[PDB]
Amino acid sequence: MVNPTVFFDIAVDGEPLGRVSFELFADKVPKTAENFRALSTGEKGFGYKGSCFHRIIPGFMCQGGDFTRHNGTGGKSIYGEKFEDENFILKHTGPGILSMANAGPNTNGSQFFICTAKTEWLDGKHVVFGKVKEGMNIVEAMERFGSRNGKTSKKITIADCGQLE
Ligand SMILES: CCOC(=O)CNC(=O)N(Cc1ccc(N)cc1)CC1CC1
Repeated sequence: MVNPTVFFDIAVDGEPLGRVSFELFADKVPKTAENFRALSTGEKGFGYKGSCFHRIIPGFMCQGGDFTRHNGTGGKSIYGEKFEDENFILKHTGPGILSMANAGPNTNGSQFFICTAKTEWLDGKHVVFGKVKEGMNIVEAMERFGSRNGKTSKKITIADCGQLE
């Protein structure tokens, strides 16, 4: 019944910054929600802990989840390397939207992005599966280490992650 909640504890070159928590819309995109949930707990023996936000563009989005190549060329899902676009019921309405990154139709893995602006042109192309619940102020703090081309001026990591009540 109830939508799961996950947290990232963010660090900036090793220094604790704060926590971001997310509602995962399991009621609408269960397969996509379950992937990100599992990768956040690490329960399949791999996932997000210790990985970085490799690409951050202020006034656009923070991208991470590439735990295999650390630079945006990698990652994998709990279902195999890639998995289908589940649906496009949810839209990119504004800051805080959590959505899957991809390389074409039906190429979801582990990489994800947190919107820091409305990104409506991604509607129907990237699967929206969650949203920031607490710690949008921490996402805005992160965003300040990004740049126009998305290279970060400091190393933004998920020092820890998991599932909350
Ligand atoms: C705002 C979200 O932007 C994207 O997902 C744009 N594309 C990527 O980030 N890619 C990187 C990527 C690679 C593998 C996966 N699973 C996801 C993204 C695709 C590159 C051109 C080939």
